[PDB]
Amino acid sequence: GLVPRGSHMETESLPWREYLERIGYQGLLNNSLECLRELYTAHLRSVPYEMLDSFDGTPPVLGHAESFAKLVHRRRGGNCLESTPLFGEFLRQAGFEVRLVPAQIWKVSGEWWDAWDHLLLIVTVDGEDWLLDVGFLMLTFAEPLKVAEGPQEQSGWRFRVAEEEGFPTVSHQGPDGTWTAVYRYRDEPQQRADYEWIIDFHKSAEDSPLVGTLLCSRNVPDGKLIMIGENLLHARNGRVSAEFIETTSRAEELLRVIFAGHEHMVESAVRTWEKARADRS
Ligand SMILES: CCCCC/C=C/C(=O)SCCNC(C)=O
Repeated sequence: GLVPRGSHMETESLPWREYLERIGYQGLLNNSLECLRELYTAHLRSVPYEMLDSFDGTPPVLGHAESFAKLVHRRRGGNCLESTPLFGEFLRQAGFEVRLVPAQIWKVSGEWWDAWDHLLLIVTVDGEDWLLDVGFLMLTFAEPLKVAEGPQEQSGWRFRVAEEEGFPTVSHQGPDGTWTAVYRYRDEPQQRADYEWIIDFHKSAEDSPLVGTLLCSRNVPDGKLIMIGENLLHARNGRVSAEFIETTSRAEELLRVIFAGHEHMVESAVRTWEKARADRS
């Protein structure tokens, strides 16, 4: 084009009308908390988490205009580098007070991932801070999480923010009653230049989890469907259940739900599921 890439001019004339169409929000906007809640739900329900293009090791491009093109025009899915900053930029231009902050994810094994490679939004409405995450693979909060003390109930799950070992830590209350971390964050506002390093980290990583694997998920009302390789986690109204996917037929049934409304991604996703299952046998 004639408008240089990365310029404030490029990101300022992005057609947000088409973005709200992409995430299925055909209403009026104001800056109330109720509008924030509906935008967040719309994005979570409309955009699946998918890392398909990086199965290669091919990195994402980071521009707002490039995320916008992939997500809005090609109607691809999202993740923490391609969805969350763009959503934060849209909210900024719609008048919300928004801050992008880095996070570190808690492994199922029971430890932190080595890098602080997640991103989160904090939105300030009427002098309260609200957490937002539109780029997370597994189970997190589907309504904005108040940065305040004590359990917060959502869809039969209990979430909380609490200061643990010096960091605000988002946890989830398990079936027993014990709490498990989802991730911790730092209140350190990020720009593109501050989280760029993440691409190099996974490029130069031995065995990055976002390369050579199948990772996708979809919020549904009251839960989420998460596919990790040959496993499916179905979170529904305070319960999670697990199923081992045995046949490509079965994986394709499930990928059609996860990618409902995104039928153009199913073949690629089914190919990736087979190529990933093979490459661990
Ligand atoms: C350059 C190819 C790979 C893309 C780089 C990573 C992107 C992300 O989405 S980083 C969040 C990853 N999640 C955990 C637990 O590490």
